[PDB]
Amino acid sequence: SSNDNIELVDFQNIMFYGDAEVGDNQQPFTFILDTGSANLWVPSVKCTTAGCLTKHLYDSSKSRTYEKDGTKVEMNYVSGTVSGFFSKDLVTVGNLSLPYKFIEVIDTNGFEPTYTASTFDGILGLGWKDLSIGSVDPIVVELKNQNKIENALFTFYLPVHDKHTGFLTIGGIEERFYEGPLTYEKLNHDLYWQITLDAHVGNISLEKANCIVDSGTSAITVPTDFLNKMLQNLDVIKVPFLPFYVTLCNNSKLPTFEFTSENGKYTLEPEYYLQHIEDVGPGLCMLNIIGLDFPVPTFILGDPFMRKYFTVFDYDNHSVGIALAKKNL
Ligand SMILES: Cc1cccc(C)c1OCC(=O)N[C@@H](Cc1ccccc1)[C@@H](O)C[C@H](CC(C)C)NC(=O)c1ccc(N)cc1
Repeated sequence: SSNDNIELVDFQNIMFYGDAEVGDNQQPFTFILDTGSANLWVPSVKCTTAGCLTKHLYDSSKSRTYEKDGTKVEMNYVSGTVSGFFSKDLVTVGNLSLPYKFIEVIDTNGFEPTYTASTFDGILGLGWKDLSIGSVDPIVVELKNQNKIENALFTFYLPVHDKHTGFLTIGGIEERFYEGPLTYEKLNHDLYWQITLDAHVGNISLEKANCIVDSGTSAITVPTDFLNKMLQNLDVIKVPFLPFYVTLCNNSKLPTFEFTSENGKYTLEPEYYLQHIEDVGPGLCMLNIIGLDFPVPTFILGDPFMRKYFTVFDYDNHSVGIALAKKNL
């Protein structure tokens, strides 16, 4: 066995976070563990924007293993931008440490008011090297190269609000987390943890849709066209301007998403994508789904999918393994 287990903390089934440390003195930070990006960044002690106010800040002068870099970086997410410079220091994830190149952030104006209203300190990417700024080798690939872990893979057992905690597990697959078979789907590219699946909901079908398995997206994203076709007559209301689709929690017309390959069929019933339950007035629910268009039809299988399905991210075999997550630990 062995394996490096990092506990995940849930925030109302919307978000979940995990802790890691930087510096030979292991200064603590709370992170978004993101399979959809490939850089680690923590706010520096030299950051004075309002966002930086409530955060755990990184002080390089307090760490002997720190190595100066200074190369300026502007980190642009779809969610916002943070800027700073590269630095090298010891990074500690679970019970493992390694020297690592990260971004020391000094300006978060372009990420406010989001950052100001966040509990996390930084973001820790878990994608492929080519998805990174600075050509940074993935943390997991490094640990493997350094013989600290059994395999160059990590798995996500997402926490379920109310029922249980989760775990980011580095180095090997633990059966304690799933039931039934674990089916692998080959990555179509070494960038995002993206695989090809046929997407189906009700009548609509999108053959060989690119699907990004993203721990960092808190919703299921659907191409707008496909989304337009499925909402016809469903008793699902869109609040204009805003990305909210609301519906009665008991709307019997709600469809099950179906993602299929010749290896497995993964579904997402209404109970997995309806947020709310006993809300404003009667039983209004919002769908944790939004429309989003990429150059080629893409689905982002974000947290709602991962909460149902245990996922394995395998660098050695360039694939994503999917299994039904055990309901409770
Ligand atoms: C939270 C949330 C809710 C609904 C929908 C979405 C999309 C979402 O997520 C918002 C978000 O920005 N998510 C990212 C992680 C994140 C989460 C919260 C706050 C900031 C970032 C990350 O998971 C996903 C994106 C790419 C996909 C949209 C294709 N990454 C980059 O932008 C990126 C940047 C630089 C790179 N070199 C590589 C990638």
